Amino acid sequence: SMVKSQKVIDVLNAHYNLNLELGSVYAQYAHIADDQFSMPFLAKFINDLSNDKLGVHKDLISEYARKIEIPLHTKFSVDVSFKPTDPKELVKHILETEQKVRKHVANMAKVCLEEGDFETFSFVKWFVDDGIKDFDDVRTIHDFFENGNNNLQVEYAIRKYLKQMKLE
Amino acid sequence: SMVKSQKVIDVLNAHYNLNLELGSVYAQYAHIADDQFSMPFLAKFINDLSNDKLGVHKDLISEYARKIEIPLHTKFSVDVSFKPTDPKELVKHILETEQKVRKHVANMAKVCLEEGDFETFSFVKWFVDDGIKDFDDVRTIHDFFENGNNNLQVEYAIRKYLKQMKLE
Amino acid sequence: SMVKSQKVIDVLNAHYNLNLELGSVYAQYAHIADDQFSMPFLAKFINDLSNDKLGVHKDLISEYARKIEIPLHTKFSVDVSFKPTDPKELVKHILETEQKVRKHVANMAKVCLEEGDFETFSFVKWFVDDGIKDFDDVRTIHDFFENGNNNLQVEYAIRKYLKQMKLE
Amino acid sequence: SMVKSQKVIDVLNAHYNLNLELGSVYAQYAHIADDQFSMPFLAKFINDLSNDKLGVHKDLISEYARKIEIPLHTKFSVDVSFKPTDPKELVKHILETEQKVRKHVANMAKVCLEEGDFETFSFVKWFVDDGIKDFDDVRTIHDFFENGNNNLQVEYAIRKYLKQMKLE
Amino acid sequence: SMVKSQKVIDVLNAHYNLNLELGSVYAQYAHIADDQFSMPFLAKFINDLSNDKLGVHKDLISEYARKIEIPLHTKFSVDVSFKPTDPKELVKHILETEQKVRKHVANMAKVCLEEGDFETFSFVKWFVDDGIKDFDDVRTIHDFFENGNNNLQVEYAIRKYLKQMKLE
Amino acid sequence: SMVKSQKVIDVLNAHYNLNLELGSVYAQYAHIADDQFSMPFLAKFINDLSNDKLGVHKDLISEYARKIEIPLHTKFSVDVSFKPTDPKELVKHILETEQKVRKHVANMAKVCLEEGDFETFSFVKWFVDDGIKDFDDVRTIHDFFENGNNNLQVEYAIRKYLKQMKLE
Ligand SMILES: [Cl-]
Ligand SMILES: [Cl-]
Ligand SMILES: [Cl-]
Ligand SMILES: [Cl-]
Ligand SMILES: [Cl-]
Ligand SMILES: [Cl-]
Ligand SMILES: [Cl-]
Ligand SMILES: [Cl-]
Ligand SMILES: [Cl-]
Ligand SMILES: [Cl-]
Ligand SMILES: [Cl-]
Ligand SMILES: [Cl-]
Ligand SMILES: [Cl-]
Ligand SMILES: [Cl-]
Ligand SMILES: [Cl-]
Ligand SMILES: [Cl-]
Ligand SMILES: [Cl-]
Ligand SMILES: [Cl-]
Ligand SMILES: [Fe+3]
Ligand SMILES: [Fe+3]
Ligand SMILES: [Fe+3]
Ligand SMILES: [Fe+3]
Ligand SMILES: [Fe+3]
Ligand SMILES: [Fe+3]
Ligand SMILES: [Fe+3]
Ligand SMILES: [Fe+3]
Ligand SMILES: [Fe+3]
Ligand SMILES: [Fe+3]
Ligand SMILES: [Fe+3]
Ligand SMILES: [Fe+3]
Ligand SMILES: [Fe+3]
Ligand SMILES: [Fe+3]
Ligand SMILES: [Fe+3]
Ligand SMILES: [Fe+3]
Ligand SMILES: [Fe+3]
Ligand SMILES: [Fe+3]
Ligand SMILES: [Fe+3]
Ligand SMILES: [Fe+3]
Repeated sequence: SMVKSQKVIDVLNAHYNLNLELGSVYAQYAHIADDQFSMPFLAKFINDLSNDKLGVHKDLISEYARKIEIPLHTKFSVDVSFKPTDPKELVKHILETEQKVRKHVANMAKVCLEEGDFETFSFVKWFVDDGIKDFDDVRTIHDFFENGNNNLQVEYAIRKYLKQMKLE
Repeated sequence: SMVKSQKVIDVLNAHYNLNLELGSVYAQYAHIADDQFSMPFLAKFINDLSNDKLGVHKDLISEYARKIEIPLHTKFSVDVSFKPTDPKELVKHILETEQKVRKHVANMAKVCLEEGDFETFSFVKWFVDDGIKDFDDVRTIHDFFENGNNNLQVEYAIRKYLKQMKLE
Repeated sequence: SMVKSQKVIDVLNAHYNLNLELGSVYAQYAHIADDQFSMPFLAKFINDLSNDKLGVHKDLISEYARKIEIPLHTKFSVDVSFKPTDPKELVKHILETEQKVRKHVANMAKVCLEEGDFETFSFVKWFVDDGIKDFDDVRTIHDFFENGNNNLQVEYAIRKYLKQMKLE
Repeated sequence: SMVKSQKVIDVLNAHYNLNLELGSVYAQYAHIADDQFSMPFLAKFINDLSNDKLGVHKDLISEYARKIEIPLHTKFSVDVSFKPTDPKELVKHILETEQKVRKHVANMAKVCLEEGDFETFSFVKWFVDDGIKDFDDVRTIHDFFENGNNNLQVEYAIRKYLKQMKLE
Repeated sequence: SMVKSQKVIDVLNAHYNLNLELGSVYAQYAHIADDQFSMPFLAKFINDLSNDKLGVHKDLISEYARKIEIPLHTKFSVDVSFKPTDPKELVKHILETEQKVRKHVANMAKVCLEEGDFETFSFVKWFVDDGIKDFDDVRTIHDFFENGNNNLQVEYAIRKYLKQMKLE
Repeated sequence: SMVKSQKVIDVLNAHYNLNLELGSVYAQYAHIADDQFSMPFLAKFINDLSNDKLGVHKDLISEYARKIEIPLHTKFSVDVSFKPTDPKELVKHILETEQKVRKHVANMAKVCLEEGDFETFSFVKWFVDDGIKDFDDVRTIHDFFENGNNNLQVEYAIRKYLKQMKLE
């Protein structure tokens, strides 16, 4: 009677796999930030985003899938081809990816409401709120570049932003 | 003059991608352990293995690749199709996968010595030692099944093993 | 029966003297950094490199030479003639010198393996690992210059890097 | 595929048994030091060497043998016939025995490399490094005799050396 | 006038060598427990028995031999051929060996009284009391097998017994 | 107007290079003390003297040279050929070298006064006072040999002297 609809099963499966995929993609972006641009604090910020998708984000979804007793299957592929010309272009690309994440998460909420799945509608709220927060954090990093003159100044701003994020 | 050989670049790239791939695969195995077999402590053990491949293992390799200034590229695919009939079969499959990891790591050391790359030969020692340790941990879990009569007894043994591992 | 080969004796003697020589050379480079460029935090970084070659590096080698009972003799000369035009050129010159150190250390490992001297092969691992770490630290300082616009910004980045190194 | 070669199995078995054998032999040497020469601090030093061979050394090998799943069998015999005329001759005999241990350990490393057994090659490094350290400790005790005039002076030097060893 | 009889000298020499011999034998039994039966807590219990024979037991005897100024000589051989079919058979074999130890120790006390050697009669009391205690500990482990249904249950009981022994 | 005379520039340059030279020479003497004479506490004393010349002594001079804005250049050579027959001869040779250091430092003070360079005259006072203190410490070690009968007794006296020096 609490048997979940296939539409809900599909959006949860898609979003589980998206976090594994994007977590792996973002790990390569963090590598690029340090390897190509010599910006290790930008790399730390991107690696924190990667770690959240590869860890908490996917862990929460599979945990919840088990509670509501739906099938979950892992299938995705990664082939990171993006070649940014400069670090701001890398951050803008990540920003545009987080905008897609916000869209995916909104569609999850929409489908849950359509199906009257209030359990999953409530579960998805965490991703709605985290979607806008991650997007806003990335856009702050992006706007450092447009407020500065060189990568060392941006690195300084990122290092302090990271400390501030850890102080909740 | 410290320009690394393509053979070394290739084995490091392969092993970086293998850890991302296997980390994602093992996360689905941990899900199966809890979802299908209702063995959450077995799932915790497998999830710890997953977290190490998705975290420390790949992080160490990309970090080292940047120091020696080699190209690193992310490309892999995951499609978890394994359907174990019982939890011991799942653990045995993981054991056989860790045996392949030991082989891959041995081949890395072999190729480094062939190329006279003592920097990378020394780096790889961490994976040699961790390869045998992970394999041995998995085989201990496997031998719990052959020493017990039901999954609850095994769960008890795993929970205590995990505490013991955390006490280094 | 554990009488060491002349080839091993020679590479250890050469590397002992190289650290005394380079330690003295780097002390003059640190002086130049402060005296000519008014970059005292760059000078601190270079002086730390000097202190390690003049201290730990040479101390470890002579200590080990005594254990394996080989002759050790001190003979080297220093005449620091390098006149950098700017501080990045100074750091690049140090980077190229650390690249030579990596080559010398690799040759030590190669000769130990050729002679079946596993005692010294294991001893040399410390210098292999320290070679790549020192090189990477210097290259980080170098890349500060290419990420910044003036020496004060670089000084800021070096001061923070030094704090980070002291926090292991 | 990680099935270990008989040559590696043999050197590990030999070295396990050698540590049990030498540990028992050295316990009798420690007895001689106190019983015949009335040098209880020399006896403490020798008993510490005995305890390490009978304890940590053999424990590490059997532990590792189980991980790599090789056969291990115990067979050795002890018949301590050495009759030193004075305590320096006893210490020199131990020194010559530790020189044989260094040779045995080097042969283990050599055989591991020949077989491409990097797991065991890495395991053996602990014994390479401990071989030279034990040898050097014994030779320090030996050189006390050639720096002193009577056994009480040597006993004083040994007691302080032991304190120093315990302060790592 | 306190010159000890040859009969007492012989039983002390025999018991010194027996502890070295049995300590080495029991170390192989502990290996079997873990290697063949995958019972690491049974192995810990047996290794503790081994450590006591190789350590305290033999150390006490040689210490005492020196005080009473008797000759002590080390000669024994070990060739562990026992192949238990299951872990209870291994523990029963150890139990029967500790029964022989109790007999040997009783004979030591008997011979001391015959010779009027009250010094050694009092010394031997420690081994009389430890003989029955070790025997009783082993028999408790043995009776775990006959109270349980599988090795995991026994392992649980042994782990708790070991904690209890450490709480004196 | 505070432009320093060439005579002062020369004595400071000479004394900077002398400390690098002697620091390197004394490091080889410390090696000889341990390697040839098996006197590790004598080696510690000599190594402390070496460390002071290679560290504080040269660091103070280059620091001061930068403040008064004089040229400083590094050029020296080391070829340690001294072959002492016994450890007292080694210590006497060091004593005679510290006597030369006292002469060099006195000449520095003399030249500063001649030139009316009170800044450098005051700076040099630290080396005047340290010159006599180092000389006196070395002569105390030397007089241990003439108060003792063997190297172990001297080693004892040096170890206690070193503790006393560390208690200021
Ligand atoms: Cl850039
Ligand atoms: Cl852009
Ligand atoms: Cl820039
Ligand atoms: Cl099941
Ligand atoms: Cl199976
Ligand atoms: Cl079950
Ligand atoms: Cl400049
Ligand atoms: Cl440049
Ligand atoms: Cl500038
Ligand atoms: Cl004597
Ligand atoms: Cl001798
Ligand atoms: Cl004497
Ligand atoms: Cl069984
Ligand atoms: Cl039985
Ligand atoms: Cl069972
Ligand atoms: Cl001498
Ligand atoms: Cl003299
Ligand atoms: Cl002497
Ligand atoms: Fe659940
Ligand atoms: Fe997030
Ligand atoms: Fe977040
Ligand atoms: Fe890097
Ligand atoms: Fe290591
Ligand atoms: Fe791992
Ligand atoms: Fe691990
Ligand atoms: Fe030494
Ligand atoms: Fe270093
Ligand atoms: Fe370093
Ligand atoms: Fe094991
Ligand atoms: Fe040892
Ligand atoms: Fe040791
Ligand atoms: Fe005694
Ligand atoms: Fe009593
Ligand atoms: Fe006992
Ligand atoms: Fe006991
Ligand atoms: Fe200055
Ligand atoms: Fe001084
Ligand atoms: Fe001083």
